[PDB]
Amino acid sequence: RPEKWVKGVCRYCGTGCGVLVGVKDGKAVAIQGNPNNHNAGLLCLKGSLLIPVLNSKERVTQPLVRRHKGGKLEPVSWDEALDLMASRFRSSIDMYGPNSVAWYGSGQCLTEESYVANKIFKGGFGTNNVDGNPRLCMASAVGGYVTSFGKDEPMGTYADIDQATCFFIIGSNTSEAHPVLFRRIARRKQVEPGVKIIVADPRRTNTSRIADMHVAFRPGTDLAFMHSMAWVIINEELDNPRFWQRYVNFMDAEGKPSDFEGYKAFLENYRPEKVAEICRVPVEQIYGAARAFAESAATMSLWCMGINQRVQGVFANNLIHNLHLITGQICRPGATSFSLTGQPNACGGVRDGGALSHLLPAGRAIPNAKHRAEMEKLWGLPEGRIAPEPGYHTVALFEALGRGDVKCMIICETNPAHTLPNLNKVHKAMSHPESFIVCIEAFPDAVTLEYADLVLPPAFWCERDGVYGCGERRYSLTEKAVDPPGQCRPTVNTLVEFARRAGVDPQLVNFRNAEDVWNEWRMVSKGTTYDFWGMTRERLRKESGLIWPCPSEDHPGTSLRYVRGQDPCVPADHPDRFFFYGKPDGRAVIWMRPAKGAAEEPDAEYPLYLTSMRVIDHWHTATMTGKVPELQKANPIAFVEINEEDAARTGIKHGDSVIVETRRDAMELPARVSDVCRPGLIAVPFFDPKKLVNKLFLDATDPVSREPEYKICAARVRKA
Ligand SMILES: Nc1nc2c(c(=O)[nH]1)N[C@H]1C(S)=C(S)[C@@H](COP(=O)(O)OP(=O)(O)OC[C@H]3O[C@@H](n4cnc5c(=O)[nH]c(N)nc54)[C@H](O)[C@@H]3O)O[C@H]1N2
Ligand SMILES: Nc1nc2c(c(=O)[nH]1)N[C@H]1C(S)=C(S)[C@@H](COP(=O)(O)OP(=O)(O)OC[C@H]3O[C@@H](n4cnc5c(=O)[nH]c(N)nc54)[C@H](O)[C@@H]3O)O[C@H]1N2
Ligand code: SF4
Ligand SMILES: [Mo]
Repeated sequence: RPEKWVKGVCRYCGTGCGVLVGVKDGKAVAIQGNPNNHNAGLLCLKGSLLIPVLNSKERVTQPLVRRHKGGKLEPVSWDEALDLMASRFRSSIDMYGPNSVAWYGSGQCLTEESYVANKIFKGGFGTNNVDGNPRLCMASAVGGYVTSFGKDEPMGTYADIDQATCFFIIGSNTSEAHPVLFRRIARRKQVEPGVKIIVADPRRTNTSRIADMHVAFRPGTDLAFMHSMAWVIINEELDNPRFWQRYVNFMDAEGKPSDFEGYKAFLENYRPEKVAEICRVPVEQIYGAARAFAESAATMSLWCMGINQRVQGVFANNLIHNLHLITGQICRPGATSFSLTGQPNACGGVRDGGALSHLLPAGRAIPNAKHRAEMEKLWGLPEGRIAPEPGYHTVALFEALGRGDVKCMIICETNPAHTLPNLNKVHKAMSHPESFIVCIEAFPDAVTLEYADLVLPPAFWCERDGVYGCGERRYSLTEKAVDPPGQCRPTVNTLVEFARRAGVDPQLVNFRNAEDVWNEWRMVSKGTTYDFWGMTRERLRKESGLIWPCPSEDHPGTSLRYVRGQDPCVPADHPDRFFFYGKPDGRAVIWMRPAKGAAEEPDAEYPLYLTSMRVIDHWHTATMTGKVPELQKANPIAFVEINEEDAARTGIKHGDSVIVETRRDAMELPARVSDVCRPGLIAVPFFDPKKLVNKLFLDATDPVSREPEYKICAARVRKA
């Protein structure tokens, strides 16, 4: 049994379960749920089996160098490693200017690592080449929220699940991707059997088995589906005029102001009978979906990659918001429009802290001259040091690296050789013989390390302290539970030593530890609509998370954003009960987004939709969950899901080896034949480093958020 229990957060999903880590003689021996965090002491199996990961010996414990392109990683000292790193970076800026260097990070870094990296790069080096994996994930949700509400992140919280009466769950396999969360939704329907659940997803997954209605639409036709719901809502007088006349503005197909009648006329392009043919669904599912959504006392939408990993991701996020805006199912307990975040710290670390190429900390933006002044002042910089132009977004970043525009790059806590789309093209880029790539990486089996020129050994997870901000705006702290192995070091300290050594002004990285950097970041937030000044380390050790806005030490935090008398940002004497203060007139915005499709659509030559998905037993590239023997008893290897009736008609039997082929590559997989995939669709997981499916996917990006469309491309299938 454990001697003591150290409070933290699950290293996995954006559910952000609180965790308590039992240790004895400086060794983690047991894990349980934080009874006081939102998850109430529960953890899925992945969480429950984190100790063998934490305890694994197959770990990167010394710095390593690759002397030459295509050589072996050999041991180097931290001292030699650091000097190398700083000299290359500095020399590169010296020769070619700061846009020759870049940071590529992740919503798995602690908020403090991403904050310090973001600062070193944007303020130290003078480049906005800071990006990271949430570009590939949540950037559509950010676009959707900013264009609809004028501020990022949901206005609701997980606690809204306990109070919803209808759940519209689209582009989300909640059961496999947010298991504790899916249980809270399951529990809700079980408490109140009257609750309706609508699961919209081209696949039929476990998630749908608690659903009253499963809408298995044709990939890429969900926009049309959601306009059509709106048509049914307005047509049957189920909308909420008192809400929308006061709190909403309308924008037409061209983004010019419009009105309710324009909305009405625009929708006439999206009648149920027409849209049912397009979506390939019975028409009664549209009426069904729209009525459930609108007649329910409280409606909550939840969505994830099926909506965001899409050239039309921003628009699809807008369409989900339109449903809530036209009904006023929002700013109310149980009624809210709630984007699910995948990673544990995409929200806290990358979106809120602004660690993307076009962003600045705490809701500020690169193009915005006043915002840069705000930051030069806060970071004590000279005037005009923050570059006025966005850096490379992710796909354009690795394209930059391929042309040699970006010469030096740090990849931190991500596996881009495994997880970027269009891998053959990326791999060529990562092989630029004149590039210098530094991987900060814990597990030696990450495929990306095959490209590293230098590899640094980080402290993993609760081998050091730091903050995670999950999908519901909870900031939760993880304390230090064990010493890291070998020569592993907290990345926070690594970054500082890196910046001092590369000539960055040391006023800029004046941090001994994560506590220091958290205190400055509290300051940078103060008086913005993200203010978490009230979240001192003292409170975060005592509490199992606080939810922002949280502007002072006696503030409990905020459940409902935009609501008078619940969100400190809304003036007590604001004339009305709601205030979408992210728009200049306090009104949220319904957008008339034309419904299109995928960037690569099926045709005679490639007749099938290919999609890619999450599996419950493996987390992403499986460098962690793959260390846990019991997590292989279901899914050891990649497979392709094929539809029963597509299989019948083309002679494919279950278990059979087939080639899946797209324009970009071809690859053999055992076929798992069923009704999971609707007809015309095939699906693949991406956990297998021996089957790198991103070789198959195209690269095409939403033009506004620059998210890739991993969810749809055109494939064909053939018996091997
Ligand atoms: N076990 C496990 N859990 C995880 C993760 C993990 O790796 N493993 N990773 C975390 C992260 S970072 C993320 S981003 C989340 C992802 O969580 P999810 O987005 O919930 O999981 P996905 O399987 O990527 O996609 C969800 C569904 O979107 C569907 N979809 C495909 N095409 C379309 C379409 O045209 N429209 C719509 N509406 N839907 C479509 C797919 O069929 C898929 O079933 O999971 C998080 N949690
Ligand atoms: N085809 C397809 N591809 C996708 C998606 C999809 O739906 N389809 N989903 C996308 C989405 S939403 C996401 S979030 C991305 C995720 O893609 P990635 O972030 O590339 O996947 P992970 O396996 O989480 O990589 C995390 C890495 O961090 C390393 N690591 C763990 N702990 C530490 C630490 O303390 N320090 C350091 N330095 N490293 C550490 C792990 O060993 C691992 O190599 O994948 C994207 N890729
Ligand atoms: S649902 Fe996510 S945060 Fe909760 S224990 Fe499971 S993997 Fe971890
Ligand atoms: Mo993600």
